[PDB]
Amino acid sequence: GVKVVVDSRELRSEVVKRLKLLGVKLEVKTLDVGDYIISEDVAIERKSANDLIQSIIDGGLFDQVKRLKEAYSRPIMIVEGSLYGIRNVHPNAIRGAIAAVTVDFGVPIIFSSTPEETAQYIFLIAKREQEER
Amino acid sequence: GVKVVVDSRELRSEVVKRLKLLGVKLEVKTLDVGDYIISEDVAIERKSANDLIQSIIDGGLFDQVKRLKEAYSRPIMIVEGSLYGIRNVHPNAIRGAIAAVTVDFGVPIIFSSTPEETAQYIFLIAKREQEER
Ligand SMILES: [Ca+2]
Ligand SMILES: [Ca+2]
Repeated sequence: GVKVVVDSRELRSEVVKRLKLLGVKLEVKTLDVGDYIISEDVAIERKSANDLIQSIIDGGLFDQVKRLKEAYSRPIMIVEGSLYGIRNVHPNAIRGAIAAVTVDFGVPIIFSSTPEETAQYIFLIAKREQEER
Repeated sequence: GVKVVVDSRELRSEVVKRLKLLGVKLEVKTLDVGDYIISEDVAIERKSANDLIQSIIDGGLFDQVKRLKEAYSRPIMIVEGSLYGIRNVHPNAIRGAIAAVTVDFGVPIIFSSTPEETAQYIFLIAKREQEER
């Protein structure tokens, strides 16, 4: 039985449904930053491909990552959905953003195809955290 | 004109062709570790989705990442090709491996759909390295 804190806004998501099916014990809180907290250091920010693209368009992505890093020593970003075929932005803009966050800011960016996969990632990371704590 | 060192085995790849089209000046060397060296600290390991899966099956992925980290302070892994629909392995095995490399080992894992995209990533990172050096 792994324990994960979930931000109130994610409560009725399909991610939460899968986490519950996986046996995760969820504690609800309204977080200023982050969507799923695994430990005092590990926090996960769930972001749809569309919202990632929008944050690049509006130039707010880096402020977002900064806020995550300042709140957690080991933040993780799970980008959910395909980033391909999503016009309104040159591929280099998306690639450049990804490279900046992962290599410069040092914040891992794990890609998920569905909310279920996002839950599976949260679950496996939380399980490792529990076993290693 | 950005400069990148490329391992001899990558010389006739489509990645090298695109890098040359992008104006990158390549110096060929036979590297013990890594495929493309951007700086004394930044090195890139190009790995096909199939080879990543195989390394998980044979349990050699972590040794590979260890070798990269010991050779470069800021290594990067570019996984080229789709990891979905590639049976012979449960999705959790791939997810778990990705999470371990990016979160535990702290080695960024950038996903590329083609050798051309891999070149575009190498190029943009190398350009930033040059501008910031
Ligand atoms: Ca979110
Ligand atoms: Ca390689």
